[PDB]
Amino acid sequence: MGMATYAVVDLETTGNQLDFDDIIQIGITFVRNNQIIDTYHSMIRTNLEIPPFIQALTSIEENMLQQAPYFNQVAQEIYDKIKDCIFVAHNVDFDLNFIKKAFKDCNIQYRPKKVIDTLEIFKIAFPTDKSYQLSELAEAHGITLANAHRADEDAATTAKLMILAFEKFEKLPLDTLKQLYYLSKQLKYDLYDIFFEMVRQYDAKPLDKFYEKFEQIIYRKQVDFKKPTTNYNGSLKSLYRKAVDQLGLTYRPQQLYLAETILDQLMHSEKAMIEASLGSGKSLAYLLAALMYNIETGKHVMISTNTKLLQSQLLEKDIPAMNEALNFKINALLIKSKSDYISLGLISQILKDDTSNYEVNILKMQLLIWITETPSGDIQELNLKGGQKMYFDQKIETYVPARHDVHYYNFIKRNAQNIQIGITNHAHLIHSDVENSIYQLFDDCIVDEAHRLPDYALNQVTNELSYADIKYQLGLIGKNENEKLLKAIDQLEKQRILEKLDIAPIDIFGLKASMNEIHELNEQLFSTIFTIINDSDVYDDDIHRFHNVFTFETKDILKDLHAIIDKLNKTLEIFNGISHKTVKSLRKQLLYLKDKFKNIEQSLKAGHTSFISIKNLSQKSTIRLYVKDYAVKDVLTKQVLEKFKSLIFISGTLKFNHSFEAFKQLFNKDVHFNTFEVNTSLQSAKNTSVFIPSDVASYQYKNIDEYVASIVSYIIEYTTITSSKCLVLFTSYKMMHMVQDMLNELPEFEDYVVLTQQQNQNYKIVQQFNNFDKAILLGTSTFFEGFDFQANGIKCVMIAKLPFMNKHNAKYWLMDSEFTSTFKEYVLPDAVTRFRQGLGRLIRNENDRGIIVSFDDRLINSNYKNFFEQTLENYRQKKGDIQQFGKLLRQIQKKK
DNA sequence: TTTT
Repeated sequence: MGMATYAVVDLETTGNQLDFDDIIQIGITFVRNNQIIDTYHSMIRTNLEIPPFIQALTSIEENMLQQAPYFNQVAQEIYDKIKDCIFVAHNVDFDLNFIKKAFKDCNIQYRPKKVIDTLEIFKIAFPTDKSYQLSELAEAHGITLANAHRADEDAATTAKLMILAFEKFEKLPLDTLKQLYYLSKQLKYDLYDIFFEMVRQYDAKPLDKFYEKFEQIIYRKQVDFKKPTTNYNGSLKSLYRKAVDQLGLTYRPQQLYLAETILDQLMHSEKAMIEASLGSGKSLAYLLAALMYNIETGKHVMISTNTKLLQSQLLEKDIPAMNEALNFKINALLIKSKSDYISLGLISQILKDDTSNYEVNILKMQLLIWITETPSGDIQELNLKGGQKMYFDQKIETYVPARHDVHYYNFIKRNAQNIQIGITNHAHLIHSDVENSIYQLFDDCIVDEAHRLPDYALNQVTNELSYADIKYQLGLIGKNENEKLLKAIDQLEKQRILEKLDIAPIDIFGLKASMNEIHELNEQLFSTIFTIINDSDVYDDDIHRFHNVFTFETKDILKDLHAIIDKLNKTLEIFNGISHKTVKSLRKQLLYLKDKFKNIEQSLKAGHTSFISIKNLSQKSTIRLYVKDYAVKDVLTKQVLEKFKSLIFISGTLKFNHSFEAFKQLFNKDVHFNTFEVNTSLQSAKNTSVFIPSDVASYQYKNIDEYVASIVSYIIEYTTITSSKCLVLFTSYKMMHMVQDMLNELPEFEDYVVLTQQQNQNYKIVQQFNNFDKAILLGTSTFFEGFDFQANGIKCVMIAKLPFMNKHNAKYWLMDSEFTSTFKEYVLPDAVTRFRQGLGRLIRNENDRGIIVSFDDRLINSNYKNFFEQTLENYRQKKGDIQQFGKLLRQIQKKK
């Protein structure tokens, strides 16, 4: 057989409708022996108008197609070249179907014997990649993607990657065989044939990257860490000086003060709470103190972070920059929970047969290539999503490790002494000891943005019962004698009857009827909850994503739970006194469902706080039932305060009144802390200004109309006087939408793109400075923290209403029983921290200046005002009519 | 002494 030729094809069309759209460009790259041997390209002339969206996507104008030929002519020529070449494409259904139609209209029948989809190939070959879009993948692996949206590179770069895959597929022999068998169940795509060919023409050699292989899995032995550190033979003041000298920054004394305070607390066994508003310079101080602890006969130091942008900044930039200055690199690693790391239990996953799940099968193949390249084993390296994510999570939860299975989490424990600088996330920090046992070898930690630590605790303090999870679990068992597990049981009984296996009678009939009954019992449970939702008071969430019911009776819910648990138990009894693997599996799964119900039942019987969530008020299939199984003060103490010898709470906002007693009350044992305040406020306090309008009415949910009208009046005045950016932080989804509607209609906001907050993927923040430097009106609800305001002009932050929480918020519902005065001990402190957070979102560089506008009158006519005007002490305040506001803006703009 |  002559070696196969690959026709890697890409098409540009007038659209995505096969019956109505024409091919306007075709590109083909021919690959043989992992080398590009030839290319074909042709613009194709159509009589259809090219929609402007397609012209913008492909850069193909109509004038370019006037000298191009119609498909008929090229059709005859093209077919000859690809009629004996394996058809390849990225998402091959598109190209293959369009080419098949265009050939058919020319009386040509194209039926490529072998079809290949690169998208499958790239998923398997490149699992760790965050995207499989061609441009991002090509830049991902150093391929010159050049101009995108072209049938040329889309045929060339795909081919180059296809090559890179085939080049990558040169691994241990038996391994290629594993993927061959797996491929048989992937799709009509005959990539199994491709792997088979490689199996025949395979060249054998051994590698040492894998010192050994686990069972029938091969793995890249994890490279351990060393201890590279040179004593600075000096104090950190000198080190800070030496560093800033090479970094070429400024010698900010307050930044150094922070590093010294952190190091002092770390050197001793002292717990402390530091409040720092350093202008984006905390990262260096933190690491400097850690590596200084290191040089000073110090040990491993941990650092949790509320977001991950800071994590990367210090991990992918600051540490490298310090490496050259220090002349050595202190090994640093992103510490995660045990579940995050992968075990070699993949062999169990390999054994399981799931032909139906095209994804689960691809997951097996992806994991095989991944375990050969991953250096950490973090299961999150792969973008686990959809059924793949659901399956893996279930497997990782039901996994019973044994026989000295190698877990990549143990790597962290072995190199813990060498990693004296380790980073984590607040979410991981609060995880259970059984999942965070590495902390036993990490007794010093510095928490950043610890004001958010209570919020994370609230998320990891509840358990849930979702219709989807029960549906998936029930499906795993099966409904008929031809469905998954139930089918396996039928075969076992058939064998006992015919093959005369030495197995006790298996009542498949009873099991099927039993599982059907369990399904109806489940429907009754969610039907009961849905009836409660309709017969009870329902409160929408702020982001208007879900609707929650808090006050309800759990009587009927518990009755339905009891019945389903009992039926599940009876079903399990039928298969008691048994040992066959199939029935042992069925027993494990059934017991798993039984515990998913019995746990929630136990929590409701224990009097735990519970609430109902529903995503769509019409579909009972979106119902979730939450129960509070822990206390958040409890979690914050047992899992953080009592787990570290030297805790150090660092956050810009940590004090209500003028003490930290409010942040400290979130802990149980009254433990002595050290309070420090590095203000670093400097010019900011004066560069900034505050305005409290006196011509705005009292905020009332009764008539939000006049309030939003006043708010849009102020946005008008500001924007007409100074053509700069503006940021409004609302508390009402309704208010945010109401103002944006008005802003869009008003003619004054033409040439002023308004941006709003979306439930997920809030990337509109970038658009603020995306050529919209003089025209932006970002309206948000809960982004008071995590925003950088960079603008070439005056900055304005408008606080529509004080950031309070309603008594019907999940947070309040799960905290009211943990505070004597929730308002004075939780909601009020929270509002102050949230309000001051937005205030800090105005000034970041003292080079430029800005204004803050606050409309809520409570700041001047409420009893708790003192708490809020405490947050504006370093600022200068002015109250008056919009005209006073106009005069103010002009003065600041004309400050020249 | 809170809110759509």
